[PDB]
Amino acid sequence: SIPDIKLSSGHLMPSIGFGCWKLANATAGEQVYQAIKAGYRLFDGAEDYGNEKEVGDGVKRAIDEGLVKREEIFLTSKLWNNYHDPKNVETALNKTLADLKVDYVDLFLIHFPIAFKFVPIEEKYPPGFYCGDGNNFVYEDVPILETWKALEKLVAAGKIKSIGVSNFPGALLLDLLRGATIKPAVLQVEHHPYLQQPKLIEFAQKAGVTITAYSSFGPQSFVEMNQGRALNTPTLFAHDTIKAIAAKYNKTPAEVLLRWAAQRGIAVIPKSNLPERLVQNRSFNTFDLTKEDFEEIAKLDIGLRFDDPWDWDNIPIFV
Amino acid sequence: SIPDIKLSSGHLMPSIGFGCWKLANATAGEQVYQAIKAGYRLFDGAEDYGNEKEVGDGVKRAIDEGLVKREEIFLTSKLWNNYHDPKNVETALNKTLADLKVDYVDLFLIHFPIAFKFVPIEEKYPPGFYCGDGNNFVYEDVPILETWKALEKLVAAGKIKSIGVSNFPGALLLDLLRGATIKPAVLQVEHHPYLQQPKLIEFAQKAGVTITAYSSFGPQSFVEMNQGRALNTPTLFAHDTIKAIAAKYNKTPAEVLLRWAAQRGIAVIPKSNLPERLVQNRSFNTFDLTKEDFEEIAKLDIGLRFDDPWDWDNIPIFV
Ligand SMILES: NC(=O)c1ccc[n+]([C@@H]2O[C@H](COP(=O)([O-])OP(=O)(O)OC[C@H]3O[C@@H](n4cnc5c(N)ncnc54)[C@H](O)[C@@H]3O)[C@@H](O)[C@H]2O)c1
Ligand SMILES: NC(=O)c1ccc[n+]([C@@H]2O[C@H](COP(=O)([O-])OP(=O)(O)OC[C@H]3O[C@@H](n4cnc5c(N)ncnc54)[C@H](O)[C@@H]3O)[C@@H](O)[C@H]2O)c1
Repeated sequence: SIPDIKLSSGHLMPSIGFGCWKLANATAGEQVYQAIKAGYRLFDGAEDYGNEKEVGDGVKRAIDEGLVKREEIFLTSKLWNNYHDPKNVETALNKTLADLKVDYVDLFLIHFPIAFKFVPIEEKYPPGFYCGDGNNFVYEDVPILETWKALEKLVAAGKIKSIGVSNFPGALLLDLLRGATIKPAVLQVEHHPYLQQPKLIEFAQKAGVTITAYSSFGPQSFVEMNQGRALNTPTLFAHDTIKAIAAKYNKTPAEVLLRWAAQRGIAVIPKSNLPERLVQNRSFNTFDLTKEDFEEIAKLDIGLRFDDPWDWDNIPIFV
Repeated sequence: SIPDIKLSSGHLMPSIGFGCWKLANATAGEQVYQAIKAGYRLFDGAEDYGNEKEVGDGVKRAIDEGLVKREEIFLTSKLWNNYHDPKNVETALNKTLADLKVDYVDLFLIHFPIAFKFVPIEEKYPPGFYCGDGNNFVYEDVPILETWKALEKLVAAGKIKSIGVSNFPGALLLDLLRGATIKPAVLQVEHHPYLQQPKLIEFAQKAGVTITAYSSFGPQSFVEMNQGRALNTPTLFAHDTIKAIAAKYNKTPAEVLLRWAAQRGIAVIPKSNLPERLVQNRSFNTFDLTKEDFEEIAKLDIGLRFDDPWDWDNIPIFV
């Protein structure tokens, strides 16, 4: 039932996944197990999320029960910022493999086009914004391409099946494509009615790069983090344009918001933190939006970005 | 006096210059010669402007009459998109040198973070959007850093005093800073009240990069090219906010638009096509805008971009 998308690398990636950011450590395993029982097969995780050991427990538990085999589960992870230097890339990937308890991850992405100064894993893991000097941010001179080549070597070594990037603007992705032997199979960016970036999406899809949207419900996710910007933003669930389209097809606003992406070939990985949501978030491909619908939603685009490195330390990623 | 800006390369750069774009070949020489007579010292040129040979005639004549010495003239040039591949960098720079009839250029900029397929000089010069296959665009897989390194070597050979980039968004600039040995001394971008990109300016300036603004008069220059977008945009010269501020200080809208940038440490290179504009465009530093003025002008920022590769061939530079 859940459509697969064929990546430029030859492997299939489910179009509907399970988000693991801010997935509580104490219940991470159980939630992953339930998601697997509910039908999810792609798990979008990350070194920075700090819950890979658990995500691993969930997947292993399902595998041990015979519900699924390793090849049926699609595991996505992300290289955190302190590990861009080539000499530390495999190290970080190993930590990820050890925590997830597997021989390979299906998708590994450069989490951010930012290079924090390396912090040994034994000193602090996950490091988050720590750069080895108290609260200060510290960076290291590592061009993306260097990190990317380190990743290509790891694909040949069999530790990764497909590699990609996250939070990359158009210019950066274009340049990376000039030096890449293995083309980034995936581009994972914040995508929702308030931040549509139609041109970025067009370029990437045309280049054969698969788009995975994150924070498909816009401000919601950051509201849960008490972020001021998100709090001051009218929810997409209660937006007049969204409710209308929802009523028209007798669907829920949440279903329209996910369909809006899916129908354009964009993979989604919603955070389903309630049994009911687990079902809701993978059964929305039951209707089609019309051109008129898309034009109406396209109007909501105001370039409102909630996940912005500029907020951390004025990093110019999206300026 | 036109104050100078000490570049990170250590060399001084006139904070006000003479734009050479669209400067006709038949009169380019005379115009530059006159600008020199009127006090201008920086001349922003470009291989793509197709008039470097004439810009040289103007300076040579000024030198021959003893009006100035080579040391006193600041010549800026830009490496066009078909010459990114390293081996073509020195040939292109040389054609610029022979054309300008000088031994070195004070500033050489990567014109665009776009690498067009090389086209021999003798086949067409300047090539513009010509890529060697009729009207089709063809590109080269040459990462920015490859080109950048090619430029650094030329600085060592004493053929360029300072190097920099033009039309580089934030992410891309940050990534070059990681691979650059010689940091980009300059960043030249479209900059006017309709496209302020304040964060880009802030980041660049804090990284020690100098900002050179172009199209300081908004849609004006592109209105003189019959560009749809420019013609359907209220000129900054008539705009209520500028008009009011200009009236307040008994200055023309052009003086207000130029001071808006200069006061913020940004270099300007207006195109003075008339004897009076020539003078005025270099005598506007006679008043300061107030905090309130900046606040009012800041409201004009709608991120309206006139020079966009997206229009050429949907090149994702600014998306
Ligand atoms: N690479 C990155 O930079 C990055 C950044 C953010 C998120 N992600 C990934 O994408 C995932 C999804 O993004 P997100 O975590 O911000 O959350 P989201 O946007 O998917 O959902 C946010 C919130 O809305 C609620 N919600 C979910 N489904 C709902 C439904 N059907 N009805 C009503 N409310 C519902 C939940 O409370 C949830 O916490 C993450 O778990 C993570 O894996 C990646
Ligand atoms: N690197 C790049 O990508 C790039 C792109 C465009 C321009 N540039 C450079 O920067 C310069 C500025 O850009 P531009 O020439 O497009 O536009 P501009 O802002 O210099 O001026 C645009 C037009 O307004 C008029 N104008 C000039 N001074 C005036 C005054 N005092 N009062 C009223 N009208 C006036 C002229 O007719 C002129 O053609 C160029 O000459 C060129 O050297 C660089």
